Amino acid sequence: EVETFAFQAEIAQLMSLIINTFYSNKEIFLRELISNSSDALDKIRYESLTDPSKLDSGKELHINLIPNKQDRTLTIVDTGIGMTKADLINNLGTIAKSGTKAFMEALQAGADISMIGQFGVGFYSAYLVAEKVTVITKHNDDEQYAWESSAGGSFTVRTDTGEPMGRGTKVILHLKEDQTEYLEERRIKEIVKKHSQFIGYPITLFVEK
Ligand SMILES: Cc1noc(-c2ccccc2)c1CO
Repeated sequence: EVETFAFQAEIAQLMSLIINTFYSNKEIFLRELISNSSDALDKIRYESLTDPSKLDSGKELHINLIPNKQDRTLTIVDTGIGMTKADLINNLGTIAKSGTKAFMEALQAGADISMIGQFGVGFYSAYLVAEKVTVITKHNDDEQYAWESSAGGSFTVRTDTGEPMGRGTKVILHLKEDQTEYLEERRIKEIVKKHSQFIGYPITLFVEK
């Protein structure tokens, strides 16, 4: 059973701007998602300092980068706090609405897309390189859910029946046909070494066989 929701008008405009604006420095998407993963690991680690049982779903705190040339997907996995159903449908957008509005005003005030993280909506930079994004997420207080959007103004949410994650978030980028350089090992290493050198968790790049 799948539920289809419309994006809030502000987020829907930001997504259509990110897809249709010809911006060359597309590599910043990886920094934004790695930074989001780092935040999510901070929250579960902090919660566990007063409640060690919060880690029963998984003690490891890491970020995995998994390119797949055959599927043309780049997957960013983290074992962070994860996201609830309410997060995917309401709470993340409600927190963002002000940053999304402010980000559009800044884009006319001399700012470029690369400052998207300063407004808390960096996740949507995924659509610089991806035609479709799938998010698998698992929060200690909720079930495993699958979020998906190809932009176009709507997204879907469903209960995920696949491989249980335990805890964390998996972002699956279905890359555009002209953005396959981000499936290359030496390219990913360059972006990590240039944009995410100071992340307080291990970032493991999975090499394809
Ligand atoms: C802000 C914001 N608004 O929505 C999200 C989000 C992230 C993952 C899946 C679905 C929505 C964010 C995170 O930056």
